[PDB]
Amino acid sequence: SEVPQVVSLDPTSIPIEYNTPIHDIKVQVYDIKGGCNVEEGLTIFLVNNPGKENGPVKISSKVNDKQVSEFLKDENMEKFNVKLGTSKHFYMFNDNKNSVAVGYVGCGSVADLSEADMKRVVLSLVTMLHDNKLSKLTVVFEINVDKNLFRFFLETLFYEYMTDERFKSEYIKHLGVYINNADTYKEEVEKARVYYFGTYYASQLIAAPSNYCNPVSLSNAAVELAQKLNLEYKILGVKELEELKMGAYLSVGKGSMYPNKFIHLTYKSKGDVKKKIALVGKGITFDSGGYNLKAAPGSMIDLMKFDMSGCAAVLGCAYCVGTLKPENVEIHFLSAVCENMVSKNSYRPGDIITASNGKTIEVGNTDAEGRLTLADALVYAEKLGVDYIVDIATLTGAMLYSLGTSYAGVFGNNEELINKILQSSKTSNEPVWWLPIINEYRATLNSKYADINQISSSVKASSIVASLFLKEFVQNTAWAHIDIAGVSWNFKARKPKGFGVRLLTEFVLND
Amino acid sequence: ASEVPQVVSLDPTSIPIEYNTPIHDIKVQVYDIKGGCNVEEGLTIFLVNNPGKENGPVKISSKVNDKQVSEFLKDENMEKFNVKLGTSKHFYMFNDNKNSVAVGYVGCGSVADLSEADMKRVVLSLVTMLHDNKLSKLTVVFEINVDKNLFRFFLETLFYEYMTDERFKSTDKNVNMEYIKHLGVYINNADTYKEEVEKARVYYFGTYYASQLIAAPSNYCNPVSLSNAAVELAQKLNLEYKILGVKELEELKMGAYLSVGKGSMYPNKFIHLTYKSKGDVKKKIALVGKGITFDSGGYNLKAAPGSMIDLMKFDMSGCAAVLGCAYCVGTLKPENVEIHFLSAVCENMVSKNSYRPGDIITASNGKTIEVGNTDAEGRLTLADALVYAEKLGVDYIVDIATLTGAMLYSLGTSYAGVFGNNEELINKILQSSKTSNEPVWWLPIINEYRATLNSKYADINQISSSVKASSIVASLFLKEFVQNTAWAHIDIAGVSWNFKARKPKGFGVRLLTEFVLND
Amino acid sequence: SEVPQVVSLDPTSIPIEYNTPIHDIKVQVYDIKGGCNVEEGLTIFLVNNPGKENGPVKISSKVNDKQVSEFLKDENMEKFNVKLGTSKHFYMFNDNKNSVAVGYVGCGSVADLSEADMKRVVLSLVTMLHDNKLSKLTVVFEINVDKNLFRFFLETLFYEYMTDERFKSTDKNVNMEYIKHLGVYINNADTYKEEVEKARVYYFGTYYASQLIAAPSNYCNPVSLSNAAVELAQKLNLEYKILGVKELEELKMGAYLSVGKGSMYPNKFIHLTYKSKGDVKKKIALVGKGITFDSGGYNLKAAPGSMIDLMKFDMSGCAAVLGCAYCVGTLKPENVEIHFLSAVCENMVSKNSYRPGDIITASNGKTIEVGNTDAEGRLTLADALVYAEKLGVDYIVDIATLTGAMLYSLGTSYAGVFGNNEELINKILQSSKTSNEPVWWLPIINEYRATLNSKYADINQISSSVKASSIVASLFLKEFVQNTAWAHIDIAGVSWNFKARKPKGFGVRLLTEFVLND
Amino acid sequence: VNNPGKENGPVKISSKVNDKQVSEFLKDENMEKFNVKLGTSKHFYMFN
Ligand SMILES: N[C@@H](c1ccc(-n2cccn2)cc1)P(=O)(O)O
Ligand SMILES: N[C@@H](c1ccc(-n2cccn2)cc1)P(=O)(O)O
Ligand SMILES: N[C@@H](c1ccc(-n2cccn2)cc1)P(=O)(O)O
Ligand SMILES: [Zn+2]
Ligand SMILES: [Zn+2]
Ligand SMILES: [Zn+2]
Ligand SMILES: [Zn+2]
Ligand SMILES: [Zn+2]
Ligand SMILES: [Zn+2]
Repeated sequence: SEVPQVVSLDPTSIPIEYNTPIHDIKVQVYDIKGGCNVEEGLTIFLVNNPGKENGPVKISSKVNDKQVSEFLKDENMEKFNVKLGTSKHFYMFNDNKNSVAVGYVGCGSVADLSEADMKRVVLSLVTMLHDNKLSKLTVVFEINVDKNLFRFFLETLFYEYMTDERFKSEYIKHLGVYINNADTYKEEVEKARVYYFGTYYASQLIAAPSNYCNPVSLSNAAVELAQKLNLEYKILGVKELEELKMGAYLSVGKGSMYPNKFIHLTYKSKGDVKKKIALVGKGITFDSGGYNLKAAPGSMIDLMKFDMSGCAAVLGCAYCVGTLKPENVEIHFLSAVCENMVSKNSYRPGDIITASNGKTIEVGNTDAEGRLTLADALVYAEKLGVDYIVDIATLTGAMLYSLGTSYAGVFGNNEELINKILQSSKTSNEPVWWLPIINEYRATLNSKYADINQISSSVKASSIVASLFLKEFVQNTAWAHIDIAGVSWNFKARKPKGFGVRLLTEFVLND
Repeated sequence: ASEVPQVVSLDPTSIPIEYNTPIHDIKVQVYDIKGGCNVEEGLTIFLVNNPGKENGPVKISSKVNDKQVSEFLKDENMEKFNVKLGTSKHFYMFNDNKNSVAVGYVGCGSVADLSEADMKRVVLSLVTMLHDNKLSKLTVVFEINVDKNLFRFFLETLFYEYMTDERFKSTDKNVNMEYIKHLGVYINNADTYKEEVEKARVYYFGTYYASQLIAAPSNYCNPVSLSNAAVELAQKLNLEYKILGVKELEELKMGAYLSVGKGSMYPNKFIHLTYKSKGDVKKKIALVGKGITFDSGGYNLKAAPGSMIDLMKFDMSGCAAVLGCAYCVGTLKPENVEIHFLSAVCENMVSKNSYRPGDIITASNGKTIEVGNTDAEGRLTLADALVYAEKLGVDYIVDIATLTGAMLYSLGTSYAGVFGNNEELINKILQSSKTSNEPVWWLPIINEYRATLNSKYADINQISSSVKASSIVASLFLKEFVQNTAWAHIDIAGVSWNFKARKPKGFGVRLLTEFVLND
Repeated sequence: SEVPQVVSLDPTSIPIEYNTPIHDIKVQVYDIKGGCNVEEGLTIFLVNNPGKENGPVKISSKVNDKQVSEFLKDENMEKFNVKLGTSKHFYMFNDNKNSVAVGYVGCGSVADLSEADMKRVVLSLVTMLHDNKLSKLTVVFEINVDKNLFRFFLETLFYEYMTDERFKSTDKNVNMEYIKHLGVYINNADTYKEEVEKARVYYFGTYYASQLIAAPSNYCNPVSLSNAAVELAQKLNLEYKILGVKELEELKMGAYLSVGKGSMYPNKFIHLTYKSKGDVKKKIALVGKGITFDSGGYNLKAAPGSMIDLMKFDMSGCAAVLGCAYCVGTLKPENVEIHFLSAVCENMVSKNSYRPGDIITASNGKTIEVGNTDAEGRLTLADALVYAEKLGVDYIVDIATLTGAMLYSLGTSYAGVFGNNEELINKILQSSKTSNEPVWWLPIINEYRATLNSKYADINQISSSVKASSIVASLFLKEFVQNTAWAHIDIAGVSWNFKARKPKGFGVRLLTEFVLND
Repeated sequence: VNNPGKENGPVKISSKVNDKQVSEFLKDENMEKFNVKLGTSKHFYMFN
C-alpha cells in the first residue's frame, strides 16, 4: 500500500480532516411560542411575505428584549424586503448593555421552499458568519419547513460554513434554533451532523488533487475509514484482479504509474438481513482521456481530479451508514479505482479487451473509460448475490445538456428500485430525474469484431448509450445507475458538492 | 390566399400536396382467423414468433383453406426457417386450383409483446417484400398478439413506409412504382379490430400530410405558401380559419414574433384554424406549433460544424404536426370539444433588415426581451403564440416544436421530451403517447435555472448565459408566457427527422390527435 | 447594361488596360551566327553548362566588339557559375568608347529546360529589369529551346515584366520605366520570328484575363464583366449576345438563376462567337465559371482556411474564356466555330438568396437538391453546359475554379482535367504540352455516383459521404451533357499565384492552343 | 440478369432449366414482376 513517487516531494497520502470545528458546535432547538431570548452573538430571522412582492420584512415572533424588540418593529423592518437571499444585520446593545447582532434573511414569497431556494437562504446566512466573529448563531424560523427540509438546512449550513484549508500553507461554538413544534425537529440535529460529515468527507476526497488522491492513496484512505467505523474491508490488487479476469478495468489503468486498486467495504446490520445492497462508485482518480486526450475546447481537463466523485459518494455513504447503524441491511461499498493516463503502456483506441464475464469489448474511445471500469465492478457486484445494485458515476458530459448542473439522472432495469431512488431524492433533497434506457439504441453497440462496442458512433444520446452498455453487465439483479457528471462539481463556488452521499444513505435507511 | 413573392419567375408559388394517395385506393378486408385463410393471388405473409425460443423455428398455427398450401406450410417444412426479428422468406407453390401462389412470413422474434420499435422493424421488413414486386394484393396473417392500438399502429406504419414521395422527382421517377389495390388481414377476434382500419388510414394521412410539408424545401414551403396550404386544408375540412398578416400582428403588438421575421422576404403569417364540435363544448384546447420555414440562424448563422443548416427546412415540423392533427380531427369529428390550431409562421434570415444579437424587443404581453442569440428564434415566436393562445380562454395549451438540438443529447432520436406547468396535463400527454405509440418522456422544468434568464436591461433574457441544459432553459422561457392555464411543451427537435431513412417522420400528429380524442 | 450602385462612389466599370507598355516594345530577332552587337542598354546571355553541376560560365557566341569580347573571355568568366536562376551584371566600355551593360542568367545543367525551370530563368531576368531604368534589353540564347518554349519565354517575360497599377492612386511606382526595344539573338532565327507576335497576342490574352481576375468584386460584378465582354467582342468583330434575366427565365435556367438570387447585380449570361470564313469543320463551346464573388451564400465561407478574401477570383474560368476569345479573335484560325460562354453571377447572402435544402430545376428539367450553397459553381455550369450542348457543337470544354480539393490533389502547379471522352482529353493534354500550362488527367469515378442520389429531387448537388469533391463535382456536371464529347478543367488550385499575390491568367494559352491545333 | 436498353427493366430468364416446377416459376410472366436495377434481388423457396 506504498504510494509510488516520481520525486521525493510527491505526496504519499491524502490529508483528511475528521475532527472539524462543525463538530464542536453545541446545538439547541427551542419552540418559538415562548418568545426568543437575544443575549449574544448573531440572531437571524428567516422571513417571507406571501403575496408580497418582494414585499416588506415583518417580524412575527416575540422577542424577550426591549431594545431588540424596538429594533424589530414594523416601521423599521418595512425598510427592508424579503427578496430571496437578501439580508441585513446590525450590531446594537440589548437590555443588559451587551453587544448583540440582529438581522434577517429573505425567503421570498412562496410558502414552500425548494432545495434550491433553501440553499440560497443558507448561502446568505453563511456570508454573515464568514464576515463576523461570533460565539453563537441563533436562527428563528418564521417560515414552515418539514423535518427533512429542516435537516437539509442544518446540513447545508454546516457544509457551506466549513472551509477546506488542507492545501493552504474562529467558528461559532453554539447554534440556537427557534421553531414551531421544536420537539419534532430535535432528532434531525445529530442526523444532520452525520450527513454533513459524510458529505464533507466526500468533498475532501474529490477536492484532493490527483497527485495527492491516486488509486493507492484513495484505497489507503478507504481502509483507514473502515477501520475507524469497524467495517469489513478488502482491497484487491493487480494480481487478484488478473485472476478475476477484470480486463476492462485493468486496461484503463495500464498507462498509470499507480497500480489499480479495487475497494470493497462491507457493512452488516445487527438484525436479520432483509436487504442486501451493492453501492458501486466510479473511481477514476484522474481522467486525462487517454490517447483520446481531453484536448478539445470545453473538455475541462483541469477538473478531472473529480472523476472519482462516485467513489467518494459511496465512501461518504459508508461513513453515514457505519455511524447511524441502520438495521436489517447488508451493504457492500465498491469501487474499481484507477487512473486514465497517456503512456507507452496505455490501452489504445481500437483495442479489444475482455471483461470478467467473458464479454469482448471494442474500445472506440479511451475517454469512455468509466463504463469499462464499471462493467467489471458490476460483474463483481452481481456475484455478491445482492438484491439491489446501485452505481453512481460522473459518467457522461452529456448530462450537462439534458438535466444540467442541479439534477442528477437515474437510469435502471427495474421500476421499483428506480422509484425507491426517486423517493430518496425527495427525502435527501438531492434532486434526481428518471431518464429512460431506450432499447432501440442498443443496436448501435453491435461491434463488427468484438461481442460489443464501448461507444456508439452514430448516437449522440451518450448518457443513454452508456446506460445500455452498463446494463449488459447485470443479468438478473435489480439495478440502477445515477449519472452525476453534471451535478458533482459546484462551478460557481469552485468546489465539490459531495453529491449523492445523502441520497444513498436515505436510500439505505428508508428501505 | 396571399400571393407568394418571387425573386425570379421560376420560384415556386405553392407547395405541391398529394391528397389522393395510392394508400387511399387500397381496399382493406379483415377476416377472423378461426374461419381459416384463403391463399390466392398476390402475396400472403404470416407474422410469426416463437416466445422464449430465441431464433426459434417457424410454425404456422393458422388453418389454411388449401390442401397444397397446408402441406407446404406444415411444421417439418417450416422448421428449417427461424423467427429472428425482421427476417423474412418468400415461398412459391401451386394451390388446390392449380394456380401459383406466393407465400411467406416475417419473423417477430421471441418476445410476446412487441414494442413500437419492434413493430416498425417488422413493418419495414414487410415493406421490403412489397417493394420491387408488382403485386395486386397483400394478405397479412397475424399469428402474434397485438392490442387494438398496436394493430392500428401496424397499419399506420405500413401505410406510411410503403408510400413514396415523388413530388419533386422529374427525370428520376421510379418506372416500376406500382401499389397493391387490396389488403387482406386475418386476425383473431377480427370484429373488434375492424374499427381501427379507417382510423389508421386517417392517422396515416395526417402523418403523411405533415411529412409532405416538412420534406418540402424552404423555397416551396415558405410562410406565405405554408399559410396558403393551411387555408386550403381548412376549406377542404370545413374548419374555420383566420390568417393574421403583419398589419394585424403589429396591432396585436407581437414584437417578439415579428422581430424574427424582419429579415425575410416573406411576410409573417399567423395561422389560426378552429374546429368546433356541434354538441355542447366541454373542453377547449389550443395546439401551438413552431413554424419556422427555414432557420438559417440569422446573424448567429448556423456555420459551426454539426449545426446542420441544410436540414433546417424541417423547423416547421411543429406547425406540420398541428396541421396534420387538424386533418385528423376535422375528419374524425370528435364531440364536445373546441380545438384551436395555431402557428406563428415566419423565416429566420440574414439581411440588412434582420433583428440583431443584443436587440431588445417587446412581446405582446408587454415583457421586454433581450436577444442573446438570433438562432434561439423559435422560443420568441412561441412566446407571442402562447400569449395569443391564452387569450382564447382555453382549458389546455399544448405546444410542439423542433426547439433545441440538445434533445439529441438527452433523449436522442426516438423519444420526444414533454415539459409543463401542470401534472394532470402532462400525464394526459404521456397517456396519449402510449395510445398513439409515439414515445414521449417527461423532463423537468428546473426552476433553479430561472435566475440565469435575468437581464440587466430587459425584463428577461431569451437565452441562458451559464446553463447548457438548453431544452430546460427554453422551457423556462416559454413558461413566462403562460400565466394561468395548464400548459405543456413537446420538444421534437431530436425525433422529427429520420436520419437513417432521410425523411421526416411527421412526428406528433397521432400523439396530438389521441390527446384530443381521449378527452 | 447599367451597373447598379449602392452609393455614387461605387465603380460602374472594370478599368481595363489594352495598350500596355509591352505593346510599345519593338522586338527584333537576329541570327546568332552573324555575331552579337553590344551598343546600349542591357545585354543578357542565357547560358548553361550541360552535365557539370554549377559549372563555369562560358560564352560561346561571337560578339562584334573587341572590348566586350575580351571582357567575356573564359578566363574572366570562369569565376561565375551557371546555377539555374543565378545572374550577374557587368559594366564596361565598348569599341566606341561607350558605357555598356552586360550580364547572364544561369540555366543550369539539364539541356532540356522544364516549364518551371524556364519561369525561374525569366523571373531572374525580370529582377534585372526592375529597379533599373533601361531603354533596351538584348537577350542572347546560348541554350537550345524549341519554338513553343521560345514563345513561352517571351510570353512569360512580357507577363511578369508588366505591373498592374490600375488600382494605385497615391502609391504608384515613381520609378516605373519600361524598355522600348527588345533584341533577341538566337540560332536559326528565321524559324523563331513568327513566334514573336504570337507571344505578344498570348501575353495579352493572359494579361487581360488576369486584369479581370485581379479586379475586385465591387469593380468586376456580373454587369460590368458582361459589359467588358461586349466591348472586347466589338473590338474584335466577334458576334455577341448577353442573355438577361427574362431570357434566362424563358430558357428555364433555374440552377444558374437561383445562385444569383441573393445578388444586387442581375445575372448576365455571356455568349460570344468566332466563326471562320471558310468551311466549318469543328464547332467548339468553351464554358467558363463566372462567379464574380463567392461568399459561399448561407453556407458562408467562415471556416479557417476558407479564404473568403480571395473569392473575387471565382470568375477566373470566365476570364480564361474571354482571354481565349481575344487570342482566337486576333489570330483568326480557319475551319472553326467557337462559342465563348459564361453564366455570370454573384453568390451572396440576402433575404433573397437560395437556401441549403432548396430544390431547384435545371434547364434540362432535372430537379436538384441543394446540399450546400457554397457549391454554387456546378449549378451555374449545369445550365451553361445544357445551353452549350443545344448549340450542336463537337466538343464542350469547361474551365472553372471549382473545388478547393485541387490543392490537396495536384496543388498549385498543375490543373486537373476530367472528361467523358478519351480523344478530347488527349487533345487537352496535347494543348497542355504546347501551351506549357500543365494539366494532369484525373478520373471520373462512377462508383461515387450513387452518393449524389437524392431522396426527393432527381439529384444531389453534393455528396453526403465522399470527400473527393473534385471527382464528385465532375460526376455532377456530367449529368448535364447528354451525348457530346466534354472535358472539364478544374483550375481552383492553379489560378492564383499565392507567392506573387496575383492571378496567373491560367488557361488562356491552353484553350487557344486547343482551338488552334484542332 | 440484366436488361440492356431498358433502365430498371423487367427480369427475363433465358436459360433452359431441367425442372418443370422451377421452369414454371421462371416464366416471363412471373419474372416481369421484378426488375434488374443493379443489386436488386428476390429469391423463393419451392419444391422441385
Ligand atoms: N469523466 C467523464 C466526464 C465527466 C464530466 C465531464 N464534464 C463535466 C462538465 C463538462 N464536461 C466530461 C467527462 P468521461 O470523460 O465521459 O469519462
Ligand atoms: N431549429 C432549432 C434546432 C432544431 C434542431 C437542431 N438539430 C437537430 C439535430 C441536430 N441539430 C438544431 C437546431 P434552433 O436552431 O435551436 O432554433
Ligand atoms: N470557389 C470554389 C473554391 C475554389 C478554390 C478554393 N480554394 C482555393 C484555395 C483554397 N481554397 C475554395 C473554393 P467553391 O467555394 O467550391 O465554389
Ligand atoms: Zn473519460
Ligand atoms: Zn471519466
Ligand atoms: Zn434556431
Ligand atoms: Zn429553430
Ligand atoms: Zn462556393
Ligand atoms: Zn465558387
